[PDB]
Amino acid sequence: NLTDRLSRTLRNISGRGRLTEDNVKDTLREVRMALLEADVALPVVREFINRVKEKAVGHEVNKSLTPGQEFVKIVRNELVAAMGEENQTLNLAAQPPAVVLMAGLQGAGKTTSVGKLGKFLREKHKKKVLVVSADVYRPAAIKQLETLAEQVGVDFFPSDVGQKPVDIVNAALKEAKLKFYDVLLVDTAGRLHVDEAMMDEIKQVHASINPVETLFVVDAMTGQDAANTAKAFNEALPLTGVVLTKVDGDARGGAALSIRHITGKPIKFLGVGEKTEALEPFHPDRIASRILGMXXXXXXXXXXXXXXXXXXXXXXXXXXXXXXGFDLNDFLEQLRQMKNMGGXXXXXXXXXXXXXXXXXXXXXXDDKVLVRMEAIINSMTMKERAKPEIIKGSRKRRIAAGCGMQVQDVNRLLKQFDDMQRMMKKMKKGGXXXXXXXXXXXXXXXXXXX
RNA sequence: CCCGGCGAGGGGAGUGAAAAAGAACCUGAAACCGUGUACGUACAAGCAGUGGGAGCACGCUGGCGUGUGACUGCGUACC
Ligand SMILES: Nc1nc2c(ncn2[C@@H]2O[C@H](COP(=O)(O)OP(=O)(O)NP(=O)(O)O)[C@@H](O)[C@H]2O)c(=O)[nH]1
Ligand SMILES: [Mg+2]
Ligand SMILES: [Mg+2]
Ligand SMILES: [Mg+2]
Ligand SMILES: [Mg+2]
Ligand SMILES: [Mg+2]
Ligand SMILES: [Mg+2]
Ligand SMILES: [Mg+2]
Ligand SMILES: [Mg+2]
Ligand SMILES: [Mg+2]
Ligand SMILES: [Mg+2]
Ligand SMILES: [Mg+2]
Ligand SMILES: [Mg+2]
Ligand SMILES: [Mg+2]
Ligand SMILES: [Mg+2]
Ligand SMILES: [Mg+2]
Ligand SMILES: [Mg+2]
Ligand SMILES: [Mg+2]
Ligand SMILES: [Mg+2]
Repeated sequence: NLTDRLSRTLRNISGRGRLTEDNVKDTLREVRMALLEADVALPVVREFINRVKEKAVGHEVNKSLTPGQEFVKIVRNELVAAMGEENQTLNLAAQPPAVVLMAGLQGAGKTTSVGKLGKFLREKHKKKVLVVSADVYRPAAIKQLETLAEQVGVDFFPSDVGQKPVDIVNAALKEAKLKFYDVLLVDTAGRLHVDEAMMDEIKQVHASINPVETLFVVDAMTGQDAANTAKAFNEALPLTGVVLTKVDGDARGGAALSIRHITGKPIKFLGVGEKTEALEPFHPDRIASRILGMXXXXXXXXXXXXXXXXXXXXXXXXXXXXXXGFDLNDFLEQLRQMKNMGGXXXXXXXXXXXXXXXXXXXXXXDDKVLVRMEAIINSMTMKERAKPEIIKGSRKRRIAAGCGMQVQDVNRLLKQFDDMQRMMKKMKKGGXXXXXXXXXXXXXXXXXXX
């Protein structure tokens, strides 16, 4: 949670006019102690913050002379170029065959990441995927891959602990070339970088498969040893890329920076939940912005994921509002669809303009509130949903009693639907550019918060 | 919380000693306007009361108060 420390830091800087180099210094020190609190590659903390120090001395901006915009912009863009220079769109280069391996320390997230890639590339590539587990060591690891593969709808190549990993992956590659697959995901056992028999074993594995891609998997909570791990794995194995996992934790995962300092290999993907859908393309703009608290890249990516899962359902709510007008039917459809894409952190990060006025500790529980709405509007007869104005006291007693909640809550939800009804009408009558530009941010006077 | 137009206003709830203290806010008079009950009034002439007076209603403990006042004597405001 750098944003607590980095917020006091870079926000402190963004206050003071024509800042002395001393609070510049102190702020750098707090970024250092902040990344030190994040257990990111402590020597690489020192290096990074020395770089930020040298960069932050002589900048001038006519737009706004504020040095805090300079520290925020510098820390951002510098973490950006050090983390691979805005590589989101690029990802991995696809050839008609592709063979990718997942390697790294015990428990970093390799098996999970393999299935995430499977799902993601299954969606984007429109092609066929085969996966295989080279892990004969961890109990039930193969079964884990089989389960994940069955869940993501990806062909699974069987293997058991009684075999040799080389023979297994050789068989897998053979079957794959025979059955005309393209993307191949090979999940390997977790291993210490200082374990020679294992590292040799998978040097042999790589030698047998001849992969186009070797991906090192990093827990974002990985410590100072990262630079030592990445190098080791890059010296024997050598890796062509990096995946950074568990970024949904408060760990800042700048260890990958060390990993990208030694290796020089791009970081392709951000693991952002425990679910298969949780593979994101990595992007330094997104991780650095995510740290800083306000983001333009993650705003366009969460509005484009919301718009992708909600396209046919907002066109279903727009067709029913074209025929019967806006009802609790079109609203309820909006509710279930809205509950399926639901998350709060990907929503507040999309809007920096509203988060500048309100506390960043603001959270509505979407899983709670949304499903509550679905439930309450599941307690209405179809006439009350298509004709909401007839909902009365006894009706709200009935609705409140049906879902096992309070009448006040139902009042609140019908209030919400009232506001969204109005908004639907205002959107209907006015031109899109006028209705979007005429929205007012009200202060009861320019004096703030009152 | 409820009725209503996401109104006006209201009704519960809650604060308070008190909300017939609710911002159209201490006390809250008269004129003026009403809802409710008793009595009288649709063959009756006039400064509208006063003297007499039947009945009816309500209080009391067969009488005493209270309201009303059918019917008749006298009766043309104040400055
Ligand atoms: N929250 C979260 N959990 C993740 C992410 N990626 C992996 N995990 C989780 O981390 C745990 C370890 O993952 P696993 O795939 O077994 O890692 P592995 O590197 O294959 N382990 P091994 O070295 O034993 O083979 C699993 O619980 C899994 O669900 C992530 O991006 N976010
Ligand atoms: Mg594994
Ligand atoms: Mg009101
Ligand atoms: Mg009280
Ligand atoms: Mg008054
Ligand atoms: Mg007083
Ligand atoms: Mg008063
Ligand atoms: Mg009064
Ligand atoms: Mg009065
Ligand atoms: Mg006659
Ligand atoms: Mg008569
Ligand atoms: Mg007359
Ligand atoms: Mg008398
Ligand atoms: Mg009596
Ligand atoms: Mg008497
Ligand atoms: Mg009497
Ligand atoms: Mg008389
Ligand atoms: Mg006289
Ligand atoms: Mg006369």
